[PDB]
Amino acid sequence: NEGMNVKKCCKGFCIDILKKLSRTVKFTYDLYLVTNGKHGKKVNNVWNG
Repeated sequence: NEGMNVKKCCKGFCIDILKKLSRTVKFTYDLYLVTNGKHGKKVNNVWNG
């Protein structure tokens, strides 16, 4: 279970909201992609996703 760091493009309503937030707060942003899960649930008292 070893991958890489391939660079892609993420677009959508959430991306537009994040861009507006960055423009208003005037601070930059670095965004990742979740690989462990989709949303995350408490399993073995450990949060994932």
